[PDB]
Amino acid sequence: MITDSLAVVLQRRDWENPGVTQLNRLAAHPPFASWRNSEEARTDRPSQQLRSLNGEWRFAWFPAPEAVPESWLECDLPEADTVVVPSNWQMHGYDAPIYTNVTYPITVNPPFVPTENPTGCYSLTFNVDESWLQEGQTRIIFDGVNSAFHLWCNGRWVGYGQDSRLPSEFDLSAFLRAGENRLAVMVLRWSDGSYLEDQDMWRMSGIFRDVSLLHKPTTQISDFHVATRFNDDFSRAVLEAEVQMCGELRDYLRVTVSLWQGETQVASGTAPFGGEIIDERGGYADRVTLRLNVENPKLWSAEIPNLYRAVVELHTADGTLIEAEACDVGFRVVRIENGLLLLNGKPLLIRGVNRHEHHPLHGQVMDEQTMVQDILLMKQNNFNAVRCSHYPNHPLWYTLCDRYGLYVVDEANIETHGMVPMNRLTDDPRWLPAMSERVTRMVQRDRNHPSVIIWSLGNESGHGANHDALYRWIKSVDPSRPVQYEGGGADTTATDIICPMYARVDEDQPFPAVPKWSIKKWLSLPGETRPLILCEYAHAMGNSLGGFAKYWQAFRQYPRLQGGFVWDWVDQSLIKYDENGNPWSAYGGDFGDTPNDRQFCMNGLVFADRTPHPALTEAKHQQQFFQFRLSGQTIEVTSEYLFRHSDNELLHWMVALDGKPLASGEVPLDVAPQGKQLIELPELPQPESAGQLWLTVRVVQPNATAWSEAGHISAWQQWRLAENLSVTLPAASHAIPHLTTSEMDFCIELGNKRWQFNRQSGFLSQMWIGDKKQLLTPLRDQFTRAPLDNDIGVSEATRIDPNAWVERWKAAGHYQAEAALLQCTADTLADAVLITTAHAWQHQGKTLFISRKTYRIDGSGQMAITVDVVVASDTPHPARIGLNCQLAQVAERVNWLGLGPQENYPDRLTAACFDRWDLPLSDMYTPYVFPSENGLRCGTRELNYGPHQWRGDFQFNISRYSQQQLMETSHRHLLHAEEGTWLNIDGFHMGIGGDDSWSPSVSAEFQLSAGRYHYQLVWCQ
Amino acid sequence: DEANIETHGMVPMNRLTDDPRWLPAMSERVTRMVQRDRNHPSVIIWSLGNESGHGANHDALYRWIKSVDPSRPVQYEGGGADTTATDIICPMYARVDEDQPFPAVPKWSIKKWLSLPGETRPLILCEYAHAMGNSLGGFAKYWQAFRQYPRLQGGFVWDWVDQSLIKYDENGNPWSAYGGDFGDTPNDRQFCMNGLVFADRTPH
Amino acid sequence: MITDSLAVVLQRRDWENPGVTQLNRLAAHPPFASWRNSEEARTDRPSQQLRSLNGEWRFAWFPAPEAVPESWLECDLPEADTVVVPSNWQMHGYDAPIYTNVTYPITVNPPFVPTENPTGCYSLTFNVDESWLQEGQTRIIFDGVNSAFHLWCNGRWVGYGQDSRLPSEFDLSAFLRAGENRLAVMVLRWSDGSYLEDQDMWRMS
Ligand SMILES: OC[C@H]1O[C@@H](SCCc2ccccc2)[C@H](O)[C@@H](O)[C@H]1O
Ligand SMILES: OC[C@H]1O[C@@H](SCCc2ccccc2)[C@H](O)[C@@H](O)[C@H]1O
Ligand SMILES: [Mg+2]
Ligand SMILES: [Mg+2]
Ligand SMILES: [Mg+2]
Ligand SMILES: [Mg+2]
Ligand code: NA
Ligand code: NA
Ligand code: NA
Ligand code: NA
Repeated sequence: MITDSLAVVLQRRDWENPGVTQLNRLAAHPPFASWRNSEEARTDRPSQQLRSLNGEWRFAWFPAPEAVPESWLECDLPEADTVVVPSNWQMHGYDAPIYTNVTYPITVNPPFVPTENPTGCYSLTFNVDESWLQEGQTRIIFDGVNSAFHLWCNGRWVGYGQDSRLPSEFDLSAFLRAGENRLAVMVLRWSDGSYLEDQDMWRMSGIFRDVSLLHKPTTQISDFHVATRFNDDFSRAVLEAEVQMCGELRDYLRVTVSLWQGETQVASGTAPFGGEIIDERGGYADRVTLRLNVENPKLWSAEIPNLYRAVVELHTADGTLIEAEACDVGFRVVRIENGLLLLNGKPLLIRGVNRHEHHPLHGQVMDEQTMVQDILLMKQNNFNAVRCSHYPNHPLWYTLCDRYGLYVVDEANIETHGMVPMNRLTDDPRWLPAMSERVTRMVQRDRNHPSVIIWSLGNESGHGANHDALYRWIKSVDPSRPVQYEGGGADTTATDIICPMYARVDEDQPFPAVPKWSIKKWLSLPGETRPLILCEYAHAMGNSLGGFAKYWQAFRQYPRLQGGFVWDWVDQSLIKYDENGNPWSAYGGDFGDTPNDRQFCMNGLVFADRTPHPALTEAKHQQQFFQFRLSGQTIEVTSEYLFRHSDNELLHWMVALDGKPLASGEVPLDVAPQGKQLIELPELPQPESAGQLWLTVRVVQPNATAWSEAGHISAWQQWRLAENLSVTLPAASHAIPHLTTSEMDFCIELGNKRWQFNRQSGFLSQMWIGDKKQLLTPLRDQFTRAPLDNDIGVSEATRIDPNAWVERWKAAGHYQAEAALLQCTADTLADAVLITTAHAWQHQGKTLFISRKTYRIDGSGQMAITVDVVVASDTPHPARIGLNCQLAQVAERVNWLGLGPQENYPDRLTAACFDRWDLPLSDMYTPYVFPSENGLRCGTRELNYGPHQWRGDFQFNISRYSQQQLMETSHRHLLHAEEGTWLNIDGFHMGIGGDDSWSPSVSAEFQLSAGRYHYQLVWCQ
Repeated sequence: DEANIETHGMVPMNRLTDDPRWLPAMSERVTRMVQRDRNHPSVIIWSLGNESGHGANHDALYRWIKSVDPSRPVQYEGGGADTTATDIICPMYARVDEDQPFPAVPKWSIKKWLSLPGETRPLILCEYAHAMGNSLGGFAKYWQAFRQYPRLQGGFVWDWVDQSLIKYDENGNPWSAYGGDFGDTPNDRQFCMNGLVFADRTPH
Repeated sequence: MITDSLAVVLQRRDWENPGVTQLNRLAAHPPFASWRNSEEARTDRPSQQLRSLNGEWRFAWFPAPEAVPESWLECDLPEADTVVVPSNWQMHGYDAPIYTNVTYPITVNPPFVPTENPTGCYSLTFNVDESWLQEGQTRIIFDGVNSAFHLWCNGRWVGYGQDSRLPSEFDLSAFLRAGENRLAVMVLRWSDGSYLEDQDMWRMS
């Protein structure tokens, strides 16, 4: 067999030819199991005709396709290892995974790939029983192979495939023999299809989804479509089922479509083959259309995922079953009328998130347990929609979104971000066959899923004529779903929905030829009528989602702003091992990949092991389905559910005075969809004790659901009630602190306590309790923070981005400005000691900051610090204005009265509640993989740590890591706990931003721009 | 200018053109025509082909042409001459006053067709007045209607020249042959000769 | 050259695969003449860089692609006649032209064509001056070939084409040698493209 050899098969070079995307590959279709029993098809029991080939395969790695020896087609190589399939081979140490965002990981010369094309040679030896070979068709299904592959069965060449994210099927019935069979798969890392697969993710390769064998009869169901059509009030539905057969037509062949609600049968129909006349030549003799009438169907939504079970039986006229197929059916209609995306007649508000298929140990191989873990965490955090970014997912994902209830945007595997210009391939008709396959085979696979409500043409591919053609193709074959597409400025003719990426709420971004308007402006542009759903917004890179409440204020206010998809769900960090076998989270660059985009792979709301970032609580609160308004004693509760009554909800309210509770109660919620309920509170307590009174309400789900435990909190809100200002005089103690002045220091002693102020630096250098020194570093002003990912942007040491906040802070010298003592005085009062200092921060003769402090140690041992800071108006605005010190104490728990429990920032504090919080010190540090400023708690009135107590109204963070160490360390596993405890206490702190992470995104009301700042602290014990 | 797509023989007529596995083959035939001929001023209308039913591949290729070349209308007859893949209602052999109510692809009369509810496009007959032999009776009825109605903008007579071939009998005398005269079987006999002129371009 | 042989090129059977409509064919474009003088381009005088290959070619008819001998790729067959190109071979008495309106002239089984697929083997021997080979690109333009064809230049496989009514262009600059060149074109009567070419006319090739 010369034509089966590697020298002949590889000479054509099908992976460098966009005109050849497949050879001998079967047609795309919904997932089949080929049940030969209709009751087994109804109850979804596993079919004996669908056989999984997952498990241990033989694997050999090669640097090029030409390096594979000819003997591999007949027998296993001696150097072949045994790997588990599905896997990526970069996760088993054969070459390195590459992380790159925009730049292609190969030389851009389409359609050519490098000759150094890493090649994975898979082989499997397996037995086929002889009953499969006597009759029928046996196909092999590769659910996903990255990137391209040739297939051999028993040394004979079967076919070729591309499009890594959709299933490739090949007929093997002329290739298999009885008994022992060998199956050789040669997987290439790069192909012509890699130019269409430039998604921002780790570039891996291999057989990364399931491999299976399917045995079908000779006359078989080749395709089936379900479509639901409704009347005006959704009380009568028509399930239109279109079944296609292949094989030889017989007049005794029948098709029965039965519809089941659990165990009871709702509708049924039967028909012989032969469609209606559609043109001059007749109709389809090999197709049927069955129309089933359903009276009062239970409608599918993400709130209530009502599913039916449709069973399609191919059988003869006397009644013997040939084949059964089945799919879950949800009755739902998605349409855009009058500029609004409607589901079942109601306007959606998309609480969405982008989700890559990522596992930190297995790369891009997804199992069911991680998918179920993601869906539960999404619904417990008030998400109702997922965008498949940016490729079709594993087929089980759509089934689980049908079952639990999530809207799905299904997206074609087309991204050519790296091209210059971005539409170089998508405006070329020579690439229209390759692009069409990626769209048409997605729609043919996934059109029956009720959770898929929107088709997407891909991501970031410019706007070419191939998008307009593929837009119109989908609208022809599937009118039941809108089509969206972002590229070319988000409002082209190839989209039903304006879908911008990272457009801001109020700020325009006038880029040439693709401007990102503000989303409020974008709706009102002349001639613009479509709804706006952000396909990516609120870039969650590290310590981010500042200003997330501004989006959700705008989403609720404007009807045609129907929400969006947060970028993104999970960090794409991988696991490496250092030297002791200790795992650590790796990002781009850590595998020797070059060039790479470093930490832009980690943008998740959860870590790669699915533990939450603190920004997930902010997303949960802003996306909550109950809105609250307080007016006196009355709470109105507005439901934002569209379809369900609040039948698993009770409102729990509490009133507390500076953290200690005074009154509480529980009210059951009975609120209609989009309705209101007035909750009259009782006569709330009116304590004459000083302090702010706080009302907190919570919506608790008493019963467990499919996706939540009992007692799940789904919504909350807090308000300030009446305040009593403290007019009580301090207790006049009779002791007096004693001031001692040397030429080195001022020394103030009172009882066992002692304070020392260095007269050359001007700072409080040491404090004593008895004979224990309390400080390791003096109490100094701090105007900087360890920069966030939003502060850094796309700036690195080679390419400075001069607009980024960290580059403006470095160029202004904020990180290296030195304090210069201007004056220092110490005075004894009638009841206190008064220390007054003044410092200037200068960089190259330019005074950046001036801080004037006042230390007042009274007879009670309290030290009242008042700080007045002047900031030069021409320097960039400082990241913080506050104090830091390194305490000598390492206590185990941190106690504070303020906003919490989780870390919060001035533009990310709406989810935090004011209460008395008590956490261990390890919970006060957020372990971001790229270390930065973290752990801040805002709105704090009291902080307790060890013997110390601080009072005022301040922001703090408290950790074992200095801001200097967090700035200079690239990974969190390289952080070492310092001696003692670093405390930062800020009067004022800049917002964190997070509209995007590559331009300055901190809005002007969260910048420290006032020029003069004042704050007060009381240090005591 | 008309793309080289006709699948008249298929049952049903859109069996290939509603199949996305044939969309790469159909797109090449359309996109390479437009890339060759878009600079000619005499080309005023693109045509997606002839007699291929109406599938989703026509709608995609319609929208492709409107994107790359907005300067020319696109017409397409298949699927009943008034589908979403045509800018112009272009029926084949629709009569002036008589309806032909075929199931799912009716040929209305051209006066009725313009006035159907929601219909706004112009009507240009892509084939009319079939000139097979001694024919073109009632040709004046079309041209009375073309001049009377503004949205009836004429049409294309089928067709210009007879497709007869030359054979030689026994003395070397040439004679005009039609379908069947070469041993071809099955064939459609004299339906190849529909011209207004003979094959040597002398007039009927 | 095993991969240039007829046993390897024809084993793929590109004419029964609607996913393969061309191999190594250049992009479509408006008609070019490549004038090296702008006044000659303005007055539409004939370009010396556009060379017609019309004229007398060698032709051999075969009932099937499998019946073509391997020696045809290197030298002319002894039974080869001399035909004028452009022509249809049914007008020269090699098989019959078929007239059919609606019914396909083959069995309707897409994308498969009959194994009795009449095959016309064209060949041309021609001289290229060395100035074309020193610099630049030399392409061959087939303005129309009914129905599908494989192309060889000097025994090396160049490419494949379908769509009988539009031009097929192939880069030959890595295939031509100085002096005498041979160009072998194997034209098939039926292909997968014939299912898209069911116009009411004489079916020729
Ligand atoms: O999937 C869409 C993507 O868009 C790009 S914008 C390009 C800005 C950029 C370029 C190069 C390196 C880093 C950022 C974002 O960086 C990604 O995080 C993701 O949102
Ligand atoms: O190019 C479009 C063609 O349409 C067909 S209709 C089909 C009627 C028919 C069928 C079979 C044999 C004869 C006539 C005409 O016969 C042709 O002359 C030409 O107008
Ligand atoms: Mg290819
Ligand atoms: Mg991208
Ligand atoms: Mg082909
Ligand atoms: Mg016809
Ligand atoms: Na809204
Ligand atoms: Na990213
Ligand atoms: Na008129
Ligand atoms: Na005719």
